[PDB]
Amino acid sequence: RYEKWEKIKQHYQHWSDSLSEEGRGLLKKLQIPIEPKKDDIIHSLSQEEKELLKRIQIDSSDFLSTEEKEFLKKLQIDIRDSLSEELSEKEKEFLKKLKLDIQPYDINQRLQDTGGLIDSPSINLDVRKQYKRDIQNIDALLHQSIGSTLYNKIYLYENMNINNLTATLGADLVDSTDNTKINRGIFNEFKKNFKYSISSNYMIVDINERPALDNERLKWRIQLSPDTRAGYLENGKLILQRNIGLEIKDVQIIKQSEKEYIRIDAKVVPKSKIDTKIQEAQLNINQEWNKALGLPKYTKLITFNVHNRYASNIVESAYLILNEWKNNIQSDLIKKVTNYLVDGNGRFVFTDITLPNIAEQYTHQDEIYEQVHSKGLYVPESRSILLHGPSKGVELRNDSEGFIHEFGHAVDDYAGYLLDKNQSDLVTNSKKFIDIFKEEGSNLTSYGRTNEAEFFAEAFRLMHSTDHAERLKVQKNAPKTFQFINDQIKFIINS
Ligand SMILES: Cc1cc(S(=O)(=O)N(Cc2ccccc2)[C@H](C)C(=O)NO)ccc1F
Ligand SMILES: [Cl-]
Ligand SMILES: [Zn+2]
Repeated sequence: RYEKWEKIKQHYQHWSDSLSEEGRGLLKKLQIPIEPKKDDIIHSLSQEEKELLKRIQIDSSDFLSTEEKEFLKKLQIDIRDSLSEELSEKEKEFLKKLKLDIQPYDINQRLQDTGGLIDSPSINLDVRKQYKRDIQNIDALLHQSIGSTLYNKIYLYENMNINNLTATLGADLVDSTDNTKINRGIFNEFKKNFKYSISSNYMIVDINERPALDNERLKWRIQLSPDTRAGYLENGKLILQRNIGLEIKDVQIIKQSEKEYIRIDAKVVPKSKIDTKIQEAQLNINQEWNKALGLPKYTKLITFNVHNRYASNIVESAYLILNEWKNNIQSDLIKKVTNYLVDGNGRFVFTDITLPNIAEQYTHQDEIYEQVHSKGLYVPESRSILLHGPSKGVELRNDSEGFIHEFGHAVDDYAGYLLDKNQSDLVTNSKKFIDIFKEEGSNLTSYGRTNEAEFFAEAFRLMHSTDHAERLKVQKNAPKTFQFINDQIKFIINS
């Protein structure tokens, strides 16, 4: 277990000795991201914003993560008024702005979120530039390769949560009848299209395998290439250069300490090699689907924006998502709306970076607090559908159903466009549907209650569910909405 630390240490001996105090501080920052301090955030708030925050039901919000909710709730307690022991519209906007300022400074998370596209205007300019400087300086530190003397004499190990690659499959990976076992069925789906993988940040790996901690059932075993650059962090730990490619050599179920884990064997290869495979796939899926949809042969509609560790599945699931899409929506509705999207250079974007870092969003969303990360998104200004692979939509079974919901937004767009082409608007912004929403808006899904646009898209998704039960359910519980959507569909195919 410890017999190989010494020769890695000696290999990087000069490198470790020549490390500046600033270099060391940088590596330390990379390993331990800087959390926000409660008192710092509290003191920065005005007296009215303090009074507002302490009245807000934080757990009610839908855009705040678990982590962000807990931190804010702790602020509420520390803020002390007279009642202290010895969501609205105003409150939503406040929380959306405050969210941006309670994020820890996390270099590896910034790289993963952006997929290396660190110029993406998804964070405040000042911290965005600081990330850039740090990342550049880290790249400069990681200059010594593992070399021909050691690349095939060691394995590098990493434990990983399944939710990092796929939170959808991750919800069922563990056997529900026995948590020491892996669900063999869910295992097969995870492994099926896992052929390659990309690291856009700095992998922190060990020379000897280490016990998995909470919620880690994936145990990576990695061989580097001679050219792979790295740094020694002592204690048998390495930090690897960013932007490296990984070919998946084997995925197997293994037993350790009477618990079942998933072994992932991977070989480091040039990232350019993997990116070539992705481009050929984008070239292929576009040629295939232009023919199916009857689009011009030169149309670029489908785009792969992938940069992270489950890369091959993002590509392959695009074929599956679109097939289900074509199978559950009538062909003539699909042709009309897709052509409208294409007419505005709209895209179907499949990605494993967070959606605020997708150009088809942030180009038309300067306000960072108005930017959105989710499983799926539709942006009318760019007429694009965005689908985020790794995440898991709350109250949403799979990616295909998410996509259909997003296509509902597109249907919403085109229908409203047909009513008035130069003064274009959403059909859900018309008084007629607003009235329908005010009456039936609470009769479908919980999220459907949010606004007219989401109610429409939810009603649309459910109307095209493979479950013949759910369709009837929408007709019964939201008859006016059901009728309205069918009316728009008729309006579209006759246009
Ligand atoms: C139910 C459902 C959700 C999403 S989603 O990606 O998860 N989503 C809504 C949301 C996000 C966060 C917290 C709660 C809800 C986004 C915002 C959505 O409406 N897409 O157009 C996409 C598609 C879909 F059908
Ligand atoms: Cl093994
Ligand atoms: Zn939506």
